[PDB]
Amino acid sequence: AMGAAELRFCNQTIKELMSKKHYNYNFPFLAPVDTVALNIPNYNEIVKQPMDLGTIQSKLANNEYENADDFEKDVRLVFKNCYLFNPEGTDVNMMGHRLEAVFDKKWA
Repeated sequence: AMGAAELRFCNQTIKELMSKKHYNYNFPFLAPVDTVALNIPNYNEIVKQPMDLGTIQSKLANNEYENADDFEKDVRLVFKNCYLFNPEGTDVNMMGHRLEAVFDKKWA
């Protein structure tokens, strides 16, 4: 697993993305996609791997990431999956870009 200092930073980062400070645009990403509610039955077979912020937090807590780059890859996957299913200009697409910008600022 990643070193202690990077683990702390990644924990802070995922908590930031999930924070109530961003409640108006992180809600689509906190938990697994509701494929029934969204009428996207083949979602899991289309995306490379499904992912959500809560699962990233749980994977981090179980020491699943070898380094912080691997943590970043899962964050990017959340947003890649967003844009694959939500066209540019739509509400959820824009929320994804806004939350990804929060990540980019923290990660820079």
